[PDB]
Parts: sequence; structure tokens; C-alpha cells
Amino acid sequence: NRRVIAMPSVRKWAREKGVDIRLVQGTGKNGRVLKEDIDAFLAGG
Repeated sequence: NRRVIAMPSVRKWAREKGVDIRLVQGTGKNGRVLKEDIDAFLAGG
């Protein structure tokens, strides 16, 4: 494990909100950080 798994738009989304995928344990099938994961990251503190 070295590169995080997430959708390109999710990465941009996070970068836009100040969030980094590297700190988001996405649950997309294999652990892909989806818009839901990010939205949960900010609204899940």
C-alpha cells in the first residue's frame, strides 16, 4: 500500500474543501473514497 484509492473528482473535491484523500478511509467497494466519504469526513468529526 502506497497510493490511496479514490475517484479523481473526489481528490479534487477534497483538495477544494481542504481535505486530503490520504487522510480518508474510503469505503468504496475496495475502500475508494467517494464524495460520500469526503462529505462524511467533514460532517463526521
